[PDB]
Amino acid sequence: HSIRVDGDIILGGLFPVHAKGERGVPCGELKKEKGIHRLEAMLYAIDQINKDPDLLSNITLGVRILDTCSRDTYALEQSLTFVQALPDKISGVIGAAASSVSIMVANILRLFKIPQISYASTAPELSDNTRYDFFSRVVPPDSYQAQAMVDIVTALGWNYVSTLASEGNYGESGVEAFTQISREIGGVCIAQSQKIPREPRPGEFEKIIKRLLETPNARAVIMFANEDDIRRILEAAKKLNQSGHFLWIGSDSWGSKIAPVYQQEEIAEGAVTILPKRASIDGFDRYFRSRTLANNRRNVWFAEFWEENFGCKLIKKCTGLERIARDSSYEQEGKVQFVIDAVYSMAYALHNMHKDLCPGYIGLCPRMSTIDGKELLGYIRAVNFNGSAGTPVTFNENGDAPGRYDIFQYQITNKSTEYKVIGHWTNQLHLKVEDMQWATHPASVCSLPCKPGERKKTVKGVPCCWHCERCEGYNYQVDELSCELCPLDQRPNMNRTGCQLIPIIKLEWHSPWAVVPVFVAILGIIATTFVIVTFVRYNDTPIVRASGRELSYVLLTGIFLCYSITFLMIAAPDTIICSFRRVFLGLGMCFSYAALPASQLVITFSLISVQLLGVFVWFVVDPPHIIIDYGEQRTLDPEKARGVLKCDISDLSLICSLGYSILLMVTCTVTFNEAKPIGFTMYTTCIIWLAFIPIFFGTAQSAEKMYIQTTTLTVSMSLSASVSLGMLYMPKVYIIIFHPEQN
Amino acid sequence: HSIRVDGDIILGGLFPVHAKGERGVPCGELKKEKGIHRLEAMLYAIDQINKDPDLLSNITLGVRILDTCSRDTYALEQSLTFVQALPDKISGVIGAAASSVSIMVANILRLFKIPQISYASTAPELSDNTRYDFFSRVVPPDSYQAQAMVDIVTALGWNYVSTLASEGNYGESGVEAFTQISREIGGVCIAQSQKIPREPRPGEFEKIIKRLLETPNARAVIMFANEDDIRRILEAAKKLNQSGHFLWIGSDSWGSKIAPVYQQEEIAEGAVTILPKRASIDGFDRYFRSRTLANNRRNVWFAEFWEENFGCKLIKKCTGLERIARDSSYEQEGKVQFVIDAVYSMAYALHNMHKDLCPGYIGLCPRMSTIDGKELLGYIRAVNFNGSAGTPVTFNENGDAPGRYDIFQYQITNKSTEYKVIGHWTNQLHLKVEDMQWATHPASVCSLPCKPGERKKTVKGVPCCWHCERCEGYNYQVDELSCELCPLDQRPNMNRTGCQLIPIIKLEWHSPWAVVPVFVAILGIIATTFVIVTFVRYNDTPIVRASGRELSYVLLTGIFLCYSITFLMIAAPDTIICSFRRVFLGLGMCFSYAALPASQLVITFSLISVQLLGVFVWFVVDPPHIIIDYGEQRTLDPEKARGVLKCDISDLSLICSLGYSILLMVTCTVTFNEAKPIGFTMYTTCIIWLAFIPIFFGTAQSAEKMYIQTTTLTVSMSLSASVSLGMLYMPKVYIIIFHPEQN
Ligand SMILES: CC[C@H](C)c1ccc(NC(=O)CSCc2ccc(Br)cc2)cc1
Ligand SMILES: CC[C@H](C)c1ccc(NC(=O)CSCc2ccc(Br)cc2)cc1
Ligand SMILES: N[C@H](C(=O)O)c1ccc(C(=O)O)c(C(=O)O)c1
Ligand SMILES: N[C@H](C(=O)O)c1ccc(C(=O)O)c(C(=O)O)c1
Repeated sequence: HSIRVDGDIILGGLFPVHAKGERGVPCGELKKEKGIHRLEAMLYAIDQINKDPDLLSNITLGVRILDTCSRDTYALEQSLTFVQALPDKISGVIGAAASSVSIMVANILRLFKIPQISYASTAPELSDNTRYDFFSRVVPPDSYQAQAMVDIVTALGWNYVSTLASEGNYGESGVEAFTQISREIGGVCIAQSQKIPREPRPGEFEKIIKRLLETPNARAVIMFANEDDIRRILEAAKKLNQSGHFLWIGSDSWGSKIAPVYQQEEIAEGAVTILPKRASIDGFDRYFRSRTLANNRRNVWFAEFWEENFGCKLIKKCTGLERIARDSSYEQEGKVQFVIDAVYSMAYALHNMHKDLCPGYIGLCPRMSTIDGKELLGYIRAVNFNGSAGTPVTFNENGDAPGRYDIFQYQITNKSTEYKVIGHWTNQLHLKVEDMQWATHPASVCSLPCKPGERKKTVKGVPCCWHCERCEGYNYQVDELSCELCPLDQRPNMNRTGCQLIPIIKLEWHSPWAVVPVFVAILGIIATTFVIVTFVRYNDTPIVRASGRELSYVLLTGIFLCYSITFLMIAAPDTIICSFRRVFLGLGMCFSYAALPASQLVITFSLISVQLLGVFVWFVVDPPHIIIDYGEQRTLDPEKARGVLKCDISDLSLICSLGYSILLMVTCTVTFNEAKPIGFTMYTTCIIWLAFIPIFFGTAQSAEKMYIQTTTLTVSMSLSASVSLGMLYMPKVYIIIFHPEQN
Repeated sequence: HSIRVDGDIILGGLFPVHAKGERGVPCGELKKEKGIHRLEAMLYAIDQINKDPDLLSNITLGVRILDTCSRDTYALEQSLTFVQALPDKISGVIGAAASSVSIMVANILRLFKIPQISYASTAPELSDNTRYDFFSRVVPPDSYQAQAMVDIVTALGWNYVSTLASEGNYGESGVEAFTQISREIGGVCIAQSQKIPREPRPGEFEKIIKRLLETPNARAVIMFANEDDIRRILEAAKKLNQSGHFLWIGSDSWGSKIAPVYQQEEIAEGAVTILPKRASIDGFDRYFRSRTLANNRRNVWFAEFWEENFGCKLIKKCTGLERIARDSSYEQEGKVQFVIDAVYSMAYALHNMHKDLCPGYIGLCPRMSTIDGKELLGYIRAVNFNGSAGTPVTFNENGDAPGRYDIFQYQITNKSTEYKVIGHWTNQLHLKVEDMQWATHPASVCSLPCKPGERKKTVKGVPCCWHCERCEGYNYQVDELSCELCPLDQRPNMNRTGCQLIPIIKLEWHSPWAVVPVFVAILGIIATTFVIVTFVRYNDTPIVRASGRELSYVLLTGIFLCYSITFLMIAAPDTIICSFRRVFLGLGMCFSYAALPASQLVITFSLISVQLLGVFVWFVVDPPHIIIDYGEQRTLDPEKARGVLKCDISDLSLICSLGYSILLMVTCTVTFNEAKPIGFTMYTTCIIWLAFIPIFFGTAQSAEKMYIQTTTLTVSMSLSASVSLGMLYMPKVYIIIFHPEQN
């Protein structure tokens, strides 16, 4: 149950020939690929070194190879089996495969000063020169793998991921390194971090999947887990109908293995894996294919391998004549090159030490009776040679190896499925995205990029997630972070970012609510013009003399001024046209309702002069201007919020002149003719103005206010002036024009 | 550099006499309390066992005590020093103090079947019977401590905490157990989880404090860290001015130590710590105080302890006459009882094994030449005795001890500061909150309890945090989770949870906008009554006959009906009073504006009958009712949103009768008297109704609509009827009443 080959310098070996026992038993079944192939590779390397005449001339290399059974306690016992004389002496040990096994064996071997070189251990914790003084490895540590994973995650644009870690030293340390690098660099945020137990209860993987489903926006999972755990996680995901939700990124524990995805292709399609660079060795293939029982009795586990390989027992009966790669499928294990490289590194270190310490001698000099551990380690750390794959093998000052990785993606096209190479990582990422075949490019982001107008509220803690909401219609967008109200006296732009020009309305000759007043004003002007023109040629007429030669003219001018008011008050509010128009308002009203030889002079000029200076007083003290009447007319919808242009003569400033003129109109109008017509005129005017209070105040405002008020005022004043002029002169005109003899 | 005392059965020992070296050196300074006291306690226990005649009669117990220097590699070397013959044989080993040291020593000792009993290791990982077969401890594991911490956290009401873990096996495993128990029980949520490095760079602790300050609502920190880390964290917190923000909950690594809080009382006041139950031993105190150099040469580290204790070197020169507890302060280490209990447990196991295997013999029987490890472990697991403090010592089926803890709180009152006992934990919490002195009770909660009306939105993932916001004023509160709009035809209650009764207005005899119509109606009724009463007694009067004996009466009745309309239309909208009132509207209007021997019969009845059947048609086809006119009058503020009561006669349904009556009023009124008065009446009525269109439609609505429309209608109709009646009969009345001879 142990392989011994004699020689002058004896190296050790630890390989996982058997797997962990099911329960209460140390060793279980046989690992054909992981156990037998690697020890056969070590034996082949030793034979090549012994046969080589230019390396370790006349010096033989022996081996003492034992088994670990994938358990650290068994390997601890075997490591104690190594160091017993401290008689043959072990000069070096080819390290174990699992991280825990290597850690415990290195803990033991540091006391007795025995250099150790591993081929499959990647734990970062072994890079500490203050705790593991005599440990080296030909595979890169997991710090480089975590950095590469971060670079891949940030290269595809993802910034929201979850992590899965298998219990132990490997997965937990890898996930911790990834988390620390992510926190230091910044840019990607970790949502959840799970922990697959060593011995899970039934239904554990479904529970893990359901917990991962507590964050639908984290579709990318970083996995540092064993192949059995990967298979069971994929089985649970398939069972829960998530064939397309998750995106997988695996470590070297996934690699290019087929067992975890044997009949679960759809749930694992598009998974990204990372492996150390490696190739196949044809010499090892020929050596292994040349092995038979009659010539490979050096291996003590070879009969069990024969039985478990060809399916017989020596059921079917072994004929002792089968050959590998013919009666069964054959394929190299991926980690043969590393074992051969470790063995050759030890050989080269011994060669250099012999060259320095024992010069010009054939064989082994007496000074070299006992190999010195510390000097041997120093020589190990400074080797430089080309390995079995044509690639250099070198070490750092800590004993690690440079990080050189290849990247694979699982892809399904028609019926052929295979891990396809897409890029590499040699101190810097090189990823060809044009050859990535998912299920265009997917997405794993916490928050979508928002539209233009919002306020971005970064959540406390994680910078990756933001909740963006669109502010009200009364504000604009200052930036992606805040909103502000430009419309203090304006309106916002349609994009809720700018500030639009304010709509405004007016009464510029528009047809609605403005054509009736001018229509009646034209007729009134024509009638008054006809009356006055008829009177002009007949100033000597006896009825004209009875009415007064100039008594009529002033009145006709007054009502003509009233018509001028009723007409040119609808054009536009400005500082040129409607400015100073209210003095004409009052002038026309006072004439038409007051003027009704020198006596005429005084009673026509005195009162109009006093009222003229009065109106002049408040035209000076209260000058006109243009107003923009947004004010309280702030409609909630800006598109429905239109301003208006009006004269600076206020709402109650146009009416002030009327009251004086109203009191002047009441009775100040001064058996004979023309008396009863004046009485009828006064009665008609009184009935006209009785209803004026609701007429002149529509008490509605809204948007009709200017239109309703202007139309009511113009119509009422025009009608009153029309009746006043009419029920006194039209008749006399008819007598003058139609019947000439009645005079 | 090692203590050897001979005997028949030899036990081992591992104690941390020295501390870790600063750099590149295995052992540093001397630990007077942690190293010397515990080994002296073990020696005292061995001497007591040997002197006791009822325990291990005629059998001597020896010891082989070594040093660990607080480093697991040194202890590994010493453990290898134990097992070398596998000649004196080690029957058992008193375990180490640190978790890692015990783990490595137990990994070594499981191979050679040597039972191990520890006194200060609390790591949960050592409770696995499939990995550490020969390990037992007299202190409880950290699972019980984590459960107690969870119970304490949930007992004070806190539900939002942060965790600090020192690098290693102890702190990380404790924090992991706490997190797992928290997740399983549910109710408390972990915000952040930090990691204090073994060798921190300058400024690390300030960075940790600043990271902890990224969550102001998590004021409680669970700490599993070393005393130096505690001191440095407190120093950083004091430097950053957080004297009162954080609340501390520490494990047994804090305990009742004074060094971490030596001159940092204010930053650490109110910290809660947990310790295993223990007491002091007076026998050990007497034994230690009795030691001098002349009689304690068995201890090989005693001279160094003397020098480092009394401050001299044998600077000041040692006189060789000092005594402990007089020339220096003396105090027992807390973990003497556990060491004595472990030694006595091993002794009792050996006693029981001897009693069973070698019966009725004095000394050691030949069958007992070699102690069997597995049977010795089986005997160890089933011991039951009272220890050195009067408390039972027992083991589980895993080798642990029951969880029994005491709880301390650091308190500052005036000048005296001391850890005060507040409660305990023996399979269930017992906490006296009335004696807790903070800085009333503080709080550490993610979200405050919200007021009544909101919608609680539980965040995805953690159930502990909710963001609650108050919905609009148009909705109520269905529950703490959602809002809904009760006011589809109602208003909400003031608490935004219920549904309030809708305010409503009316025109029930209220003084504004309703007293002028009745005031003029009373006068009109009085005038009409006086006129008709005057005519009644004078039906034979010649001017009455000229006016028509019954021609006047129908008209006077018609205008009286108009006054009845103008009056009783302001009372209330119902299905009794304002119902069917519009037939009287039309009846009065048609009389007053149409009736103006058998000829009178036909021209009074025919037209009123046809219009009466007409109005009856739409009173039947369009029956009246009561309306509530919320409709579009939905004011945004419910307090300002009041309804109104109106008659079901629509806005355009009260006017329909008028048009027929208007056309009947136009000219249908049918050299002699009374002709010119009727002409004047017609003219006055025409001028009255000319302005009616804006009068009868105030085009304002708002809230005045009913009032303005009703007042305008009643006033206009009353005034028209008043003028129509007046400008024809008042005169005749004056002739009849005042001047009697004019007839
Ligand atoms: C007699 C009082 C005054 C002159 C008067 C006369 C008639 C009207 N209105 C009409 O005849 C209806 S057409 C013009 C109009 C349309 C809509 C609105 Br609101 C107001 C006036 C307004 C005031
Ligand atoms: C056709 C004219 C009609 C008879 C008339 C005349 C005057 C009034 N109203 C007034 O003189 C003012 S008292 C009623 C009133 C109060 C406030 C508002 Br605002 C409008 C009307 C109403 C109808
Ligand atoms: N990198 C980890 C470690 O160091 O723990 C590792 C080492 C060795 C093997 C192996 O025996 O093939 C595997 C594997 O099963 O893929 C994983
Ligand atoms: N419970 C932890 C552990 O198991 O590691 C522990 C063990 C021993 C000691 C000690 O030497 O006194 C301390 C301490 O420093 O207070 C803490």
